[PDB]
Formats: sequence, C-alpha cells, structure tokens
Amino acid sequence: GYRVAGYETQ
Repeated sequence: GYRVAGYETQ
C-alpha cells in the first residue's frame, strides 16, 4: 500500500 496528502492555501 501507500499514503499521500496535500495542503494549499485557498
């Protein structure tokens, strides 16, 4: 398996 994530203003 794997994991992934993201974040951004607006």
